[PDB]
Amino acid sequence: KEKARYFTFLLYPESIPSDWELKLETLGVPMAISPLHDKDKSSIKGQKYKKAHYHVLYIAKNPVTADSVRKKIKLLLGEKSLAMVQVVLNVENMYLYLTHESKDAIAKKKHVYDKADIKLINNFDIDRYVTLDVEEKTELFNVVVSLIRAYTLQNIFDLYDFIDENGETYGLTINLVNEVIAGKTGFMKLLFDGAYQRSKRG
Amino acid sequence: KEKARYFTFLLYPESIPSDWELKLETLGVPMAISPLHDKDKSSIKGQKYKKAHYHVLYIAKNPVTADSVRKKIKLLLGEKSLAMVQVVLNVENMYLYLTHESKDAIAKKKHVYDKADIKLINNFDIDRYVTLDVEEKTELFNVVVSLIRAYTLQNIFDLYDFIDENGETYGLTINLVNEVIAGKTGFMKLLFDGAYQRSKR
Amino acid sequence: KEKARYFTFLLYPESIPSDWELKLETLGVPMAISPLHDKDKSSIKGQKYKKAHYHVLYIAKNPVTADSVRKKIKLLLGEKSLAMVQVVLNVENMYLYLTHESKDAIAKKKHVYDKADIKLINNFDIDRYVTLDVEEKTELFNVVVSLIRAYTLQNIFDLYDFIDENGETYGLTINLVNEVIAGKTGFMKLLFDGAYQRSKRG
Amino acid sequence: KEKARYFTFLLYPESIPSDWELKLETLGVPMAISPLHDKDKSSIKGQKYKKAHYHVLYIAKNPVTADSVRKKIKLLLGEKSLAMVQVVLNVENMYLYLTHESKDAIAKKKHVYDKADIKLINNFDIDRYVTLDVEEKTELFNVVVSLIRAYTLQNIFDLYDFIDENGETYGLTINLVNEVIAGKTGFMKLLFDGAYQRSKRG
Amino acid sequence: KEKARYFTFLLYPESIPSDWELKLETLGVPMAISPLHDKDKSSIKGQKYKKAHYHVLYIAKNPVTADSVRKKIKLLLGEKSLAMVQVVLNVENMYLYLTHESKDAIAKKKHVYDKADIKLINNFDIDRYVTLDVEEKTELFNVVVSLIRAYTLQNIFDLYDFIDENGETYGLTINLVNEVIAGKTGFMKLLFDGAYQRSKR
Amino acid sequence: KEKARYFTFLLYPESIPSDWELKLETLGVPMAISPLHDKDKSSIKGQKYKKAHYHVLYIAKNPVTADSVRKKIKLLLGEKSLAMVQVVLNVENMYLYLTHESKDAIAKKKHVYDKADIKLINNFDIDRYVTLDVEEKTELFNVVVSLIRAYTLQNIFDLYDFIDENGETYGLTINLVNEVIAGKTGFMKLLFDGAYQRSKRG
Ligand SMILES: [Cl-]
Ligand SMILES: [Cl-]
Ligand SMILES: [Cl-]
Ligand SMILES: [Cl-]
Ligand SMILES: [Cl-]
Ligand SMILES: [Cl-]
Ligand SMILES: [Mg+2]
Ligand SMILES: [Mg+2]
Ligand SMILES: [Mn+2]
Ligand SMILES: [Mn+2]
Ligand SMILES: [Mn+2]
Ligand SMILES: [Mn+2]
Ligand SMILES: [Mn+2]
Ligand SMILES: [Mn+2]
Repeated sequence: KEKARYFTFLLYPESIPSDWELKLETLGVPMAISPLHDKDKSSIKGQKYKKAHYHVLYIAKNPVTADSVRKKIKLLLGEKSLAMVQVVLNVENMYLYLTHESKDAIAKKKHVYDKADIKLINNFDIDRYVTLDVEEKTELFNVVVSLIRAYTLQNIFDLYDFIDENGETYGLTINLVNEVIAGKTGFMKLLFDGAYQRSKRG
Repeated sequence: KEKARYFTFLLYPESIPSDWELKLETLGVPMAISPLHDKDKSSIKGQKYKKAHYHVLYIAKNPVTADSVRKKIKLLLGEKSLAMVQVVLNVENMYLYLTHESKDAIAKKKHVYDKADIKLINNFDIDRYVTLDVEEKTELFNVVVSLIRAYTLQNIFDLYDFIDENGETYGLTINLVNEVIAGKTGFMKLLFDGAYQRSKR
Repeated sequence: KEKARYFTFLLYPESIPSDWELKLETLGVPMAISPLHDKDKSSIKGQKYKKAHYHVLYIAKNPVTADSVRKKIKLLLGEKSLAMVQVVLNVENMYLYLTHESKDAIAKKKHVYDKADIKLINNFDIDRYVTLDVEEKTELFNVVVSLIRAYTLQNIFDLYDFIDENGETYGLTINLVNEVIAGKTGFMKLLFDGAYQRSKRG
Repeated sequence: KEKARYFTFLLYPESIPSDWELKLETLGVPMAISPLHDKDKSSIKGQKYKKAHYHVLYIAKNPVTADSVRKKIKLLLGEKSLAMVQVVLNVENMYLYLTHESKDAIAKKKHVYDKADIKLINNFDIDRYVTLDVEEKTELFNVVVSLIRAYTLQNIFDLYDFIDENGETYGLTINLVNEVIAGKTGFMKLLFDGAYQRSKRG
Repeated sequence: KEKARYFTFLLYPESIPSDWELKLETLGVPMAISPLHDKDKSSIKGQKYKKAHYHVLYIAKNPVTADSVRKKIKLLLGEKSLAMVQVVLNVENMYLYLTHESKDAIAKKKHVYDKADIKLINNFDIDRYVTLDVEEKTELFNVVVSLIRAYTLQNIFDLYDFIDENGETYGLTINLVNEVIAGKTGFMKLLFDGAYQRSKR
Repeated sequence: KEKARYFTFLLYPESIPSDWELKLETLGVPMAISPLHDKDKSSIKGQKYKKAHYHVLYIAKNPVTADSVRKKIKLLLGEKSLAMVQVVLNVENMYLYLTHESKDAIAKKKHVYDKADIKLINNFDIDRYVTLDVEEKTELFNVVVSLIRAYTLQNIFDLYDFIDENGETYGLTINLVNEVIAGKTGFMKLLFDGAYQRSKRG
């Protein structure tokens, strides 16, 4: 009865309608689908590859429960397309996993698939699910502060422009600055005020 | 044993009272009804269109079974007014399907109807069934930021005007902008300040 | 555990002290007591008229746990004084539902009682509790935004004046505007700023 | 194991040190003590008044549990000065009760004692424990809004001054305005802005 | 079976090592120690003062029994260094009692000692044990409001200066003002605005 | 139910897969694993050396329930993989306590292990988690206030410069100031305003 937003499960071509992809789209939910996993080293006796399958990365809008997600997929594709739906405890790791390009896949030397074969439904983008921890945010925010003093950046445009240029040096991007300074605009306003009247003293 | 909030079914003019619209209101649930579907291409040979039908989007007050809604409207409109009572997994998708403007219907290249011929029963509003996730909100917020920098938008009126013109290009509307910037006005005030004094330089 | 402000439960005359109506008042909470329910057309059909009971509409000062309400009144009016407490999704309904004048009690046609026999403890006043849902609040807020743009309203006085005149056209009132813009003053300030400098451009 | 801030209990002169009052003071906690209840109509056979007693209104700093409050008083005054400590479910009603001047006391016609005999420890003031409900606050806030428009009050001093004069007409005081506009200063700033530029248009 | 956080006991110079202060630090708990009490009036006839003693305010890391602390400091300072080990119900009261400046000690008109002769072990700070309740905070906030109106205080520096002078009259200090106005700066900004434009009229 | 970010629990080699160190990494959470605890001088004195075990210092991204951590790792490393999970009051301690170099393990003299054998998963870095308590934060904030008054510091740049010079005298650093004034920018703005207009008065 746990409730989460990130889920994963398998679909096999053998028990899904041909237009399954367009159907999954009608759910309005964002999804990542693996290249076809058709070259997975099996370890059954005398079997080279596993039964071919897709991995689906599925992110619900609000915390729901695995079972709810399962009945939804069953109703959509047929009661015979789904048995189990794990909750994903690490979206990044599991996104990489789709192409077996994650740390645990790399170490197990699993077959690597093609990024270009991944299917993105409903504007899914992994970039939106990897988000800073609290300490990274603190860390980056302090970097932002030293940038603003170091360069007497008078306002957010000036900061933005500076990031456009020198961003990589400091590990920063436009979107990352936005995530970093969220909830801290009061503090930002102190900084730009400071920068503003400093520049006026020169 | 399966309960749900959102449902859908077909209604046939040929076998419903002529004041059905009104009757469905006695029900006390929101509903969207398609324009009359009288131009759905027929596969049956020698016949251009299917028998005219309405599609009904039905929104129960609390999770109920499909059968309950079957009876509710047989008892309302008569035993032979009801085909294809299904549960609905994405209200917005189905609502757009009433005029064949969902991705899937466009996909199957079905015939487009007039969104104006839709009927809303019991103050049904589609916008009340659709909402952004956190990620979409962050996404759209970043778009709004780039718009503001790209065009040196000095204040929310200028942003609004810009949306009025170019909104569709960027996936934005007035009400969506309002939903996107809620809770972030401090940040907005940082952007307009910057735009303002940039324009002055 | 669910918390809330609006509650309801039943009281059985045969096991509440005879001065109960004054013990309850002792809580400082506003409540609404129903006329005495002596004509509940037997739900089992055991003996025509269902037992002598009351309906209480109870309004916690702060948000609290149902269970806490029981206790509070079990420790107040005796051990088997009250039955099962509900939270209340819709104040207005569970209210009219007190004389069986809710749209469900007439739809289910139930003995219609009298408003007179209603008891209003601690200034309880049904109107005070009629509130906007989240969606209505969003809806009205967007209306307010379009008004402000449409008429270049420069500040809250100008908005207020406009509502005084054309308020009904748009479903608005002074007090409703106040309820709608609560918690959104920052956004309001964005709008008036915009209106202000727009009017200055011509 | 409930946790609350408001408690009450009895002390009888016969089992408390003479300087009990100064001792209760050493607890740092605010307290209201009843005039001596020595004329309480008993209903034991052949007994005119009850054993004389004090009522103590006791408000802890943070939610604690009855038992904790009891052991504290026991350790302070002796294990023989306290048996039970009810949690107070209505401070106002119970404050009045000290002099039997509450609605439930008045109706039971209990002996009325002298306000002047009440003992206030550690700056106890009932005024600080009676606070507005949510709807009263809303109500008063809307009144404040109409005052500000009606009189084009340009800032909080002007509002304050107006309250000094006409406050009673509208049910307002300085401290009450403060309680009403708490958490709403953003809204206040909209109003005064409005008032300010309105006065400039005349 | 009774556990507590705050304790107190007597220590006697005559029967403690001469580096006791240091030893009590090996304990790893905050502590306040009174100045030497060597002027406590004696009721015993022919003797002016009681045998010099220190009062120790002891603050356990977690709720412990009185006996535990008895042993802890017998084992530390020797079996005969320990009288009057009590639990403490109001840390601030006891801390003020170390110099006989609590209400009760003033009440019993006891002898006042020098607050400067107090010793703090393990960075013990009394201000960390004292805090305002919600009601006191509201009270003091209203006082701060009246001060601001009464004196047309235009900004927080002016308020601060005023507190420096007249603070005690109103029960206020710099750090207390800071505790009182936390979370209410928006309101403060309303007051200074008003003061500002009042002074201009 | 208690929520938190810092946690710790033990792992028994004999019932965790042999690639556990890489299953854990799979969680994206930073943790710190102790050198292998093979020398816990038998607490019962049953058989000199206590069973072979590990100590894990685990750092949830968001605040969560202990129980959820178990599950997470029971579903991760097997059913009897881990023992009893503690929340952690002091990060720094339960850390050093990993090689028994906490001030309590030496005070209780316990087998001192080696830092080398420590395992730092997902960039876990003890320093990043050393935080200010509420009291220290209040304390430092008041210091910052007196600095601002004492030197009429007009804005955050001036404060920052002052800290660059005299910071150590007062126990302050750029990053510490940032941590101290977080959530208090409104108050900061009061102070700089005051400093600003003071400097203008002479
Ligand atoms: Cl933000
Ligand atoms: Cl907002
Ligand atoms: Cl508000
Ligand atoms: Cl406030
Ligand atoms: Cl603050
Ligand atoms: Cl901040
Ligand atoms: Mg919506
Ligand atoms: Mg304190
Ligand atoms: Mn696979
Ligand atoms: Mn159709
Ligand atoms: Mn009834
Ligand atoms: Mn009495
Ligand atoms: Mn003494
Ligand atoms: Mn160990």
